[PDB]
Amino acid sequence: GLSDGEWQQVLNVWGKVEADIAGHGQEVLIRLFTGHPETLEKFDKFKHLKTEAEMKASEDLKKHGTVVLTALGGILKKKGHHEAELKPLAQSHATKHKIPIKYLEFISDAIIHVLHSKHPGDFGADAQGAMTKALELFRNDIAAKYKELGFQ
Ligand code: HEM
Repeated sequence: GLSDGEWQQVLNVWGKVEADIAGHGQEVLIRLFTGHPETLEKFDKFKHLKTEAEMKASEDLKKHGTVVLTALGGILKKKGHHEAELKPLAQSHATKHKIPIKYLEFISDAIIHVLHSKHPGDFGADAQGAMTKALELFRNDIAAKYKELGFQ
């Protein structure tokens, strides 16, 4: 649950992402894969990437970063009223991709890391607080759907 002022902060931060969605999406995925290499194994189309240089050179990885962040942005713009948008993603991630909730924690922290890395000094303490709460709400509503499905 976020206040109006917190949502305003989230959507202000998101304007930074929308100015370069592919570059942000690329770096989020690279941070996830390099920090948590077990996550790479869930992607049949990226498991061939052995080095970060290959990850950086991959145009398909940048494309997928755009898909991921476009979906997240659509959810965030709903300010918590995201049941219709979140349900298919919870279902596909539990039943088809088999993504444990832990990996959604990993990517949430990776988003925070990338924002500080690309906007040092321009991602303030209030903005970090509000973005963190928004990603927690996203993860928590996914977790509720995971429990319904019995997925661990
Ligand atoms: C911010 C969180 C995330 C968002 C919004 C997101 C969004 C999406 C979207 C929109 C798709 C394509 C449609 C679909 O299959 O439902 C996708 C595919 C996928 N997601 Fe996620 N995702 C997230 C986190 C993750 C994480 C943490 C993992 C794994 C560590 C992951 C693994 C996958 C895989 C395996 C695919 C299929 C890729 C394919 O072969 O083309 N997702 N995701």
